Amino acid sequence: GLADVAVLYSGGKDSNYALYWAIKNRFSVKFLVTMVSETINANLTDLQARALGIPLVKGFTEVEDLKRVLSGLKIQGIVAGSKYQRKRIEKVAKELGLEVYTPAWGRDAKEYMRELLNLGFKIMVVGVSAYGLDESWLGRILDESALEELITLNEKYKVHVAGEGGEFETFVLDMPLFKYKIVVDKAKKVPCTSSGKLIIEEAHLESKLE
Amino acid sequence: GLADVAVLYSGGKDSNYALYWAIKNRFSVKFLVTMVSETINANLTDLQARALGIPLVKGFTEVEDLKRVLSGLKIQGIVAGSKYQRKRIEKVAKELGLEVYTPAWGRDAKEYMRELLNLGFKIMVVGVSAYGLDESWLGRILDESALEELITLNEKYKVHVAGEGGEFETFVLDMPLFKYKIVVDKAKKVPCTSSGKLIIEEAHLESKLE
Repeated sequence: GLADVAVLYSGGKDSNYALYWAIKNRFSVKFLVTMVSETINANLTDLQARALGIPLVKGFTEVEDLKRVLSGLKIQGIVAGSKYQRKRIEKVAKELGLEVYTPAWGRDAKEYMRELLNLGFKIMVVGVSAYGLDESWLGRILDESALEELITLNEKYKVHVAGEGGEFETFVLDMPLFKYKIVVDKAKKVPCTSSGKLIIEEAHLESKLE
Repeated sequence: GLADVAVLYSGGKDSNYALYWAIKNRFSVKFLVTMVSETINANLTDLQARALGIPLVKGFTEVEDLKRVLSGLKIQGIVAGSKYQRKRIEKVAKELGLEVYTPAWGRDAKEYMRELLNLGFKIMVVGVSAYGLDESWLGRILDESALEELITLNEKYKVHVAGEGGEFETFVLDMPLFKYKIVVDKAKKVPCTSSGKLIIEEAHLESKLE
């Protein structure tokens, strides 16, 4: 009634952490909200929404568009997953008279990443844009072993261990809240620079006993 | 402000007609709502939502689930596309204190279908479940020629010219309101009975100059 909120869901580790945080903090998540600007590679959050059972609202566009979509939802606040993007979301939250939560902000990278692993988050690298991360990273799962490598790479090339700054993009395949697990069947990964993306061609949900 | 509504969108001719009717009647369509029960063949309405530019809300399940999703939207009514399904939607509309519009109801089949053609609706048969409609129908576009055949088939096997009763299912590829046209690139159509479905494997949007 007064704990009603929408979660800004991009399908990555931060969107999913913001979702987990919201539920564990007694918030009532009415909707996951994803914005799309001008295949299953585009409906990945849909796949996750199904696994979650939480209604997904999709808007199309970039700031005004989001505001307009949120304004049509009966919520008291929104949970968000750059450093100024924060204020851009606080701007719309204030203009719409909504509370804004950013559970994933000043958290220490190393600690943050370790917490996602203990919580049972299964994360896959879907994009890389940093020197010291060849295409080999595209498609790998982030486990304790992977985190250690990111820590090392950090102590050399100073790459953020949480991908902060476009270092790398992620997609959550599984989490305690997912009623279903996501499995990637076909993927195409596409270097002078250090730009690279993983295109999920085929994927499906597998029932979990929870 | 008081003309705010959601459209029950299944992606067929009736959902799209209900959308067209709503817009032309000065209604403010805040959301298209699709329910999914337990590839692009599942996100077809997403493809249409993109072509339309109208936010799409997806719920998961069947009547309670819909009610719960609608209750989280700031709308004054809903526009709907069996004969008792009507009352099932009027039931949730009343319980949620919302107006209910069914622009596609007592309309004469022949007239209705002819009106969709003049309005510029490009419709493809995606399912068939009636004697007198072999697999050949699966995937064909409904033009004046096709309507005439449905009229003939009606004057013989008495098959509804609008598919009323599971006769056939449809998917709108284009309409005056679509900013983009939908094109099917790959499709797989799957007879002792008369059951048959068309599975759209690959499709894309092509820009329109409007």
